[PDB]
Amino acid sequence: MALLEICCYSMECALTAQQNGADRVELCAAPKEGGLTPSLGVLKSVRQRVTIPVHPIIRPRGGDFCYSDGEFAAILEDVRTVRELGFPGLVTGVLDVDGNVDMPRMEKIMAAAGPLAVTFHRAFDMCANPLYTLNNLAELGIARVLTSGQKSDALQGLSKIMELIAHRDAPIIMAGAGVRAENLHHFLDAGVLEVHSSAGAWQASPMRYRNEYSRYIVDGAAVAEMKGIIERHQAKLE
Amino acid sequence: MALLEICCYSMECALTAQQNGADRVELCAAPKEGGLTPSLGVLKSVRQRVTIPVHPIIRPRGGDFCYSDGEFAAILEDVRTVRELGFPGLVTGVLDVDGNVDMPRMEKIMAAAGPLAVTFHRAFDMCANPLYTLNNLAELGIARVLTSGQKSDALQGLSKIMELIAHRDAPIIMAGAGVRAENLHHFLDAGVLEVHSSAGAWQASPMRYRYSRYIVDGAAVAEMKGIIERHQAK
Ligand SMILES: [Ca+2]
Repeated sequence: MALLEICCYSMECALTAQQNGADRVELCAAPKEGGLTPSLGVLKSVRQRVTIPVHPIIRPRGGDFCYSDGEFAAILEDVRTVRELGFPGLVTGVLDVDGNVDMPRMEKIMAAAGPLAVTFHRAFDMCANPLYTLNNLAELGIARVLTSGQKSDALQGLSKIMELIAHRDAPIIMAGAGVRAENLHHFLDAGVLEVHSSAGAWQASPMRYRNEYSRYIVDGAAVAEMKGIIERHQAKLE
Repeated sequence: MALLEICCYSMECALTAQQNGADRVELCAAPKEGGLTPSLGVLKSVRQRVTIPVHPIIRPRGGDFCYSDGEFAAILEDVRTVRELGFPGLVTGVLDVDGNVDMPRMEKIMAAAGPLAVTFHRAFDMCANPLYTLNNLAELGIARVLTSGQKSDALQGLSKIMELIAHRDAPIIMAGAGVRAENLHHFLDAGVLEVHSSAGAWQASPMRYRYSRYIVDGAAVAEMKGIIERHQAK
């Protein structure tokens, strides 16, 4: 049975994902930035309203993952905060200017994260030396890695993704980027244990007066369909 | 005595702004989203390192200001958080579908805000009736409003801003959108009490293996404070 993780940009979307079969949620803010740390209000809101596992992303800004000491100070505090709020895991990633995992920094994040299941995000796809990196993530105690096989979308990086899976058992490899109902079977047939999807859609602004404004939300039906595909596939596997 | 407020997307940028003359900082995250609520980590960081007044923006997402019940619940908790952390003010705004200030929900925010000085942001430039909105803001107890005179840039809307300033003594009118060292004197001559500027630029990523970051320009901040100082010192 493959694990279905849905990226949500609001508490309502995470709830919709939960009610539609999602096994886990990656909680983010700012879709146009690729996902940034949610405000404390959103975090607390989700802890009070969402029951399935929620992993908040810890990312102060978009762009690269070579944070300054100031941004890093905030990141450590956010990690401690997410742990204290009771989340079972979190998502983050830090690299040096050459694309190598910043080990000293990641170790400090792991220490602050405590028992939390940490996901090293797509910073992995911007890094050099995939295997060497996986070995080091395993050394840090990273639970899983969100990756597209270092390609524009996970389907293109499918052969690489399979390589990662066959290289080490840990961290768990989670396919992400462009993963949708139409191509889910590719990942399942390849033996991917966890898949990440935005199950995104655009809802028009209800704004009647003006002078973009569409909201990026989770399509509940899309989530259910993907979970359906996952259940049948695991079933077809006898 | 014109007040210079700088929009900063990081603690370090806020510090740079402070070291260069900024009288106040609007703290935001997500420059590409037009500015969203900063995380607790960033907020705590600024409280321990920045001394001039800082007003964090409270905005869960980009786009319109007609938030869902779920988003609004988060907004109230963030107002409560910013207040509890001791910031002297905050920036936010909620509108109904017809371009009117959402009074029932804005009232709940004011209640949660307590003594904090609340700035109604550019949601104001999306309102159908500016003078009536100013009235509504004063009714709410709003301290100041960030506006471009309802134009694409504040200079273009300057004549409108001058009209707003004389209308009433409701919230303070703070000119924003396109304000920079180059055109600052226009707003000062117009009689604007407070001005807002991001005074920044997108910085290239230092990555040597394969990419931008929005940072404040401390020189620009310093130049603007100079213009302000010289203005009422001429
Ligand atoms: Ca390698």
